[PDB]
Amino acid sequence: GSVVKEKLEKALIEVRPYVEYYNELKALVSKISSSVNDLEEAIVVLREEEKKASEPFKTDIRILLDFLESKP
Repeated sequence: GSVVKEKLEKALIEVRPYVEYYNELKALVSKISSSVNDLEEAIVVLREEEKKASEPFKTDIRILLDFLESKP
């Protein structure tokens, strides 16, 4: 796996009380971190995952996604 996976594992825990379908995000992030080489590659992929998703799984993805980007 990539060093991307670690930053993604940190993100999982922090947004965990906010995100519904944490298990689903957990399977998605387990997939993408083995596919993407950069954290920026994980971000843009999750910007598609959001579009492909529907609420509240679209709310799940955006919370972790943004948190990676570190947008205030």
